[PDB]
Amino acid sequence: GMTIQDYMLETPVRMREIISNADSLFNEVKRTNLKKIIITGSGTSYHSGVQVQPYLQNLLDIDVVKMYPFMITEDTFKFDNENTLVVGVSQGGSSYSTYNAMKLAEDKGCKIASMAGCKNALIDEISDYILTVNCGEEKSGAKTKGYYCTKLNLMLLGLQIAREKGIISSEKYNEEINKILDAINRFEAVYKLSKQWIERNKEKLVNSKEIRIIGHSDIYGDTLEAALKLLETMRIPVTGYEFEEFIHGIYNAINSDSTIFILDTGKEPRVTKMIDVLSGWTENVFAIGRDVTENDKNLKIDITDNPYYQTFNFIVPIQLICGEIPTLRGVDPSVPKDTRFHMKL
Amino acid sequence: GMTIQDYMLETPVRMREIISNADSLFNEVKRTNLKKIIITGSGTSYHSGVQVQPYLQNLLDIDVVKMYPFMITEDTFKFDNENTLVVGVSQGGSSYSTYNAMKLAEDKGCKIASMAGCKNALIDEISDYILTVNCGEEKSGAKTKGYYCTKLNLMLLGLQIAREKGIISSEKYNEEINKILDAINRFEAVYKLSKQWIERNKEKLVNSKEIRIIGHSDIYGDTLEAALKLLETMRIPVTGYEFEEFIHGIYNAINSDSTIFILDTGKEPRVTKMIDVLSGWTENVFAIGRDVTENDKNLKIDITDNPYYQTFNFIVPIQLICGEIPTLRGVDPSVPKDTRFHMKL
Amino acid sequence: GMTIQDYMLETPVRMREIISNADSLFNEVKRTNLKKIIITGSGTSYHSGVQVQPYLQNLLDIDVVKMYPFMITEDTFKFDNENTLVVGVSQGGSSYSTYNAMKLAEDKGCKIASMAGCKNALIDEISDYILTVNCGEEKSGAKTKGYYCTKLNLMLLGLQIAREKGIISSEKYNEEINKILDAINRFEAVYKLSKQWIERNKEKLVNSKEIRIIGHSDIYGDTLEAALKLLETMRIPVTGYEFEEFIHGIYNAINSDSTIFILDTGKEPRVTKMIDVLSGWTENVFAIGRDVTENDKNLKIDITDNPYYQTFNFIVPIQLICGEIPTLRGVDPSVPKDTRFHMKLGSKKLN
Amino acid sequence: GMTIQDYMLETPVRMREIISNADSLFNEVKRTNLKKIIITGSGTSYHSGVQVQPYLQNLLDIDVVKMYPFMITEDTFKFDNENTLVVGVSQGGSSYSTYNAMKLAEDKGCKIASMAGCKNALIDEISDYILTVNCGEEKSGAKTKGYYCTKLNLMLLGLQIAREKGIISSEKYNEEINKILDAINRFEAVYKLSKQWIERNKEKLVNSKEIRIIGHSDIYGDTLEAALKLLETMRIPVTGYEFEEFIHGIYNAINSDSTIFILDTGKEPRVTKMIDVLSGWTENVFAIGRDVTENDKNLKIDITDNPYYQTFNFIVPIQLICGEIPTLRGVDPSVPKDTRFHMKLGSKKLN
Repeated sequence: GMTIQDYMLETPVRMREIISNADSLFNEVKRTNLKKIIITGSGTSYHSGVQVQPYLQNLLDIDVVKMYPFMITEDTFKFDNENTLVVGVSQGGSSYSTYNAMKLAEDKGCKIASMAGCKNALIDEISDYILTVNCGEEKSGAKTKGYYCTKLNLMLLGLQIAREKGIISSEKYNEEINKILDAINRFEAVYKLSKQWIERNKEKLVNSKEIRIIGHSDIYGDTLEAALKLLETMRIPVTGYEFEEFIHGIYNAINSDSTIFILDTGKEPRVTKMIDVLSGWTENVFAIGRDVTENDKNLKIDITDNPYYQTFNFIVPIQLICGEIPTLRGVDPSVPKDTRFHMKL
Repeated sequence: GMTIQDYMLETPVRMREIISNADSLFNEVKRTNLKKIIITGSGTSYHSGVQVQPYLQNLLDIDVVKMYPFMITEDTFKFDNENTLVVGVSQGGSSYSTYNAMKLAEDKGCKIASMAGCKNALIDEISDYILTVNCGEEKSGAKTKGYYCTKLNLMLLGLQIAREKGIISSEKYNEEINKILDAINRFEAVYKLSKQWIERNKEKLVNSKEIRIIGHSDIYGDTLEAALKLLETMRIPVTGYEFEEFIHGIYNAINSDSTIFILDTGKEPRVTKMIDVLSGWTENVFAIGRDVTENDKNLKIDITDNPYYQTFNFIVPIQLICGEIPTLRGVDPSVPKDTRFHMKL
Repeated sequence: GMTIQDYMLETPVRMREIISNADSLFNEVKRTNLKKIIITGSGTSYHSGVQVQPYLQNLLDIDVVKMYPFMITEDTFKFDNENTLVVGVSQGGSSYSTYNAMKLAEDKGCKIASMAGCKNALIDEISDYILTVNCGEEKSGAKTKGYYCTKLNLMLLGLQIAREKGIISSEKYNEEINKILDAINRFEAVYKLSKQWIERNKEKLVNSKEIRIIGHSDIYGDTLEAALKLLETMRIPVTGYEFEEFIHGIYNAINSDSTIFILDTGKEPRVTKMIDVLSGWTENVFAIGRDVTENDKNLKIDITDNPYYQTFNFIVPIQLICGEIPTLRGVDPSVPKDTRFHMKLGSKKLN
Repeated sequence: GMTIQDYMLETPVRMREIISNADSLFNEVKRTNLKKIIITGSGTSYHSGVQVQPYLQNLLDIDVVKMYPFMITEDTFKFDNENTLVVGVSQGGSSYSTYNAMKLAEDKGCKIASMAGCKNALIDEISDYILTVNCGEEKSGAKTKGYYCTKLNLMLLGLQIAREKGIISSEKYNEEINKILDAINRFEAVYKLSKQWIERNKEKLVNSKEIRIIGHSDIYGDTLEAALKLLETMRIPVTGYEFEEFIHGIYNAINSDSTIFILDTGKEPRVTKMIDVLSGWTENVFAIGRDVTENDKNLKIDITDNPYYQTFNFIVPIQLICGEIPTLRGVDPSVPKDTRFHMKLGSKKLN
């Protein structure tokens, strides 16, 4: 069967085709009168909204919010709703959580868009703008390709609107696309170095008992996604945290059996002190970034320095762990623990 | 020294005095011209905003949002900011994360309020409205009292504004205060039943290896807080989840060593099926609520049925676990792992 | 069968209830016109007045004085006493001494208030304001809970008057309630440390022959109360003294069989020298406080710096001694020596 | 020293590169005026045309035909051929047969395009459009990568023309690229399952005496290519047949020493009966497809239902046999029998 690795390796070409299809895909939605955007989805789809919302709030002149579908209630839609676009994100396209939140928004007068990873998605039937993430089929439970492609599609929605409404010129739009292409171009080199790093640290990774990931606020969504994917495939406790929030009590639970991944974006001068203190408690601290100290446990990757587009390179190493290490712990990472779990609920 | 239990047991009288002081405390802030409220704080303070924001969005006619301090950037303050009230929440009153977010809001023209648990808090120096949570000193790392008192203070801010602006009449304000008092009045009975339940399940609780808490969206903030406090005191992996989000992949990591607390608010008809499926994988599933099946592992507590004010009773059992069980696992739950951790960072 | 320890442990719950009921209980009395307050009662009731009078004198704008009932006479009321409130304090509510003093006060035109620990108290009969101390029943001859709840009740009276009359703002009232709550919340922690200290010093305490307690003026009433409760339960000579007064001759009677408890509030720089001099005469010196030296005999407890609210914690250790040590000396400390002593003497004439 | 397997495994990366470079590569040719397309080449190049011609005929509005170079003559161009594009296909880029056919076409006024697997190909010399198949060098006599990348290149030509001329929308172009990408992404998974199937059937495969492949018409070009590559590497008789044509007399030559590979696309309801009849004559029947019966001899691979894009997966197993089994039969399958065969015969006259 197709593997997580297969899907990661085709991600660059899918992203380039998505960029090429953007003028056609967003030609209608860019022309709407918008005063607010709400991005909503469950699990990995929620993470794409968490990750890209800061970029969009920086780019656009309207409020851009992300919300779990459970947070969407009638109280979310008290004000003007005619100029609110609700973007429902679901790669499989049939999550009832997301469908239900979109249906409530529709009943309240909102404009509705869908971002599913297939044509004829369930969520498309209640959508005004079918903004398909054209990443192709991904028949693995641990989606990787789809995550990257969905974040990209959300950014292109922003750029397309920004250019149409005059926020950015045609040239600035092109400059940003070029920066995105620069990030995509680094994917395979990051993948290769990650594979080598995983091999060097194979024994400790295979013995992982519980994992925590510490990231910068600029990659908070990716930090949550890395955690969820490790949880689903390693099948042990895994949680993602922003650096400052980790300082607020999480250190209390660290012991010699703890594994910690530090996603170092270079914006936090206390990272070295954190690595030291944690290394005093566990031997399983691994740092990932452009300027980490080179030693066996660390992965030095030349990630684009743009704080937004680094999202297209940073968690590749963690996603490769999900594809490689579970197979050494008696698990096929693309098949869930219980295929009938959803049917049972 | 003072214990978590000591602080929980005085929570009712502190809440009643807070209610009594509200007309005086909120007399100035209720008179401001407000178009938006942002509640921000770290860790437990963030959880009070997560928990109460739905109540406030239901009550008021303006947008009410909660945000981690790391999410607050210059892009948060693009629009009109003169009518935006930023409420910085910090029980100790000196968290730099929260102070920094408030300072950025102040520099951008926002109205600033503080909700600290002491007079002369660091955050009060940059505040226009010092809205002290008058809960008294709490010299434990695992705050309980302060959490309840802060959520209460946030609700009273809402009621005080609502009444002044004509959203609710004087009588409706009184009706809501009465409902809050009804919730406070149930605290000791919930505490007593919780203590008995903990004693009955002592062996399994003491042997906890990793815990997950599953809650309803109406108690999502409390679900996160229960998780953080167990983490800090039990010193093992602990994560809180909303029910629907748990269905999106978290079940994959459940095994025979997993402990699961289900906070059953009675609004989810699939809870019984969830308990069954999980019970098939682990013997450590404990359900808490008004109508749970009575058996040794479950705690049936007559929580107020109001979906907002249930916040004053629901997690008492979990907070009592934090006070009692760590002492059987070689830990003083009021003292952190490393008293010098913050000084080291 | 409730013990002294049971009643001590109940005290924080009752105190919090009293605080929550204060707006109701004091709603009428706070509205009266007052130019003087006299607090009067016998024994432990007297001590509650001794202890809280300073707080009240500091808080209010009218003279607040405390007096033994035998001191109350027609000469106490020579000029206009229409604005004088006599607060009679009696936990059982039927002390004739106290009843008689109140009765004379009202004859001279004073307003009368009662603070009994039961409903339908004899003293309520002649009272304009029934300011019941709602601490519940206390079937112990050695009252503890009732002492704390009566001191609290007196403080609340002050606070309620102060707010009504404008001496303090509503927020200042709230702040003071919260400080009192901060003292009440330390009670259990102090009790636990007290129990460990007693166990560590068990032998010397069981062997007690005669005791003296030396306190700071801020806790003079509590010093007198601690001494009376030890006397009643240990059944040996026990006397309490303020620090300065002890210097005025009491040292002459100290010998190697003397036991001394020093309640060190941290405001007296001569305490170290006092301890050193006395420790040269007796091995039975026990210091209690926030910053006491490391010695098995000393009890380090972290009590508020507030000179008034420390009253809710300081003597907990001594009351615990009253509950625990007499049981090792052939006494049930909750039962007096002679249950018919008052009957044998007879009562004084009820006016 | 790159093997057939190395070149097969490189194929998805090269195909994705070609797809991303399509807008650049086909930008000029898509703009020409075309009324007919003739695709011509020898051997594997011929097969690429046989395989993709149906797709192209379905996609475009002009006749698309494929022809062996020997079939191209002056009679091929009797009327106005200004709008006829001859696409010469040659991976090495120097087949005289192909070069000569292109040369005559242009003499009659046709537009000329080349599809060589190297830069500066002999055939590029007379080409108006150098539509290089950018698959990289393939130093194997048994080409695999180049076959897949040439078929893709031909499909892209079609898609690029179709979009430019308005037959398909921009989104429809994008959708078709994504379907092709969906086939390309299954290549590795199919390779892995193929390798296991070969290992399981190793003995029968090593003992192969003569082989016939039976395919559906949708994969007729791939059936012919599979047969030629087995012939070149296994060095025994090998012939490929469409299903219906096999029924027209080929069954007469089947005996117990015959090996038969059935490429089952799921569109032929008689396949089960075919397998049953043939399995009665030989134990060497191997069926390959999405819904094949459970037998060690069968290879179940989940290939798209799309009759055109399945071409990127179906013959992977057969090419893998070409790389692996000849090594167990004394042959390096990447080196021909006689490296100087073409030299010994000589070339035909280059026009």
